[PDB]
Amino acid sequence: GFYIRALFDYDKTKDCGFLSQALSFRFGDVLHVIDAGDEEWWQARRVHSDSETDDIGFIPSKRRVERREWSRLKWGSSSGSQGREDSVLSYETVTQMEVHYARPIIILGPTKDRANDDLLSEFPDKFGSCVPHTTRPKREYEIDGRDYHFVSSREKMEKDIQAHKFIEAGQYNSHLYGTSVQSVREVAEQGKHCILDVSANAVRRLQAAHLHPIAIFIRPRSLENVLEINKRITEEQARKAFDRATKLEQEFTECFSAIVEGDSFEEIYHKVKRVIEDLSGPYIWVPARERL
Repeated sequence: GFYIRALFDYDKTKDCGFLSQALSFRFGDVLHVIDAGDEEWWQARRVHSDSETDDIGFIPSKRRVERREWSRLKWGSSSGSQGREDSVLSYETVTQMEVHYARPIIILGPTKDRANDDLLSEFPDKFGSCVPHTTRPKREYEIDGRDYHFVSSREKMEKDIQAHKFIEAGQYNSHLYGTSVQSVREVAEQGKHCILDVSANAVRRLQAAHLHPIAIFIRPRSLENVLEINKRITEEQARKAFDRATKLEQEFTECFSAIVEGDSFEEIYHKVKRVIEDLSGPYIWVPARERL
């Protein structure tokens, strides 16, 4: 057969009370498909972190998932311009491969900064940050190659950016800053997980660089849940956080390695550590070339 990764949560029994041989699964689960000859239902079994064998069941095909989703909502204030392109996430084919580097880490969503700081502080021999580049002139107290890799020519960095040498870059106070593929690779090859403070946009570039990251989205269940996990912010900025999170999930779900939820930061932190443990390797699942 072959392997696919679920990009949505599925549980028919919980949803409508219908009992059947349909398998239930959650976002991120790797599924071993044994027979996908039928266009509507495929035979499969969930791949555990130990025992792949457990219960052969059936999962809805990509076709079936798409048909169901399109069947939902949609003149409603039509300006006459095209709307956002219809995109239905179902599954992604994947394959197992062995890696000899520590996977970089990208935590996203509310409290990601605290999670980053705590991992860096709690496990200094396992996690570290990479050295960023900047065109800003080096200050008296700064050290080239430690605080930043100071680039004398802004022209060169702009060229390097266009050449996609940075997984992420930007401008601040009229100067350029960026996290280079090479800086991340240096940390990764030394066997340390590189804690990255970048957007989900960086996942594709890291994948292209053969530095598959563990991208973890901390998903708030509601506005109130945000206040439960981050009780150091005003309810006003909590609204923003929740909306920013909703928009992040809408646009980058396919890039996430996992999604974690909790009633407290302590629960989230615990789950983050477990996800990293589960996906660190040596054997990991990456996108395959097979197409459904």
